[PDB]
Amino acid sequence: SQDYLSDHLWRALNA
Repeated sequence: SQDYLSDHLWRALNA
């Protein structure tokens, strides 16, 4: 889930 976390987080901050 770390990959996911890194994923959705990046986008959640950018968008």
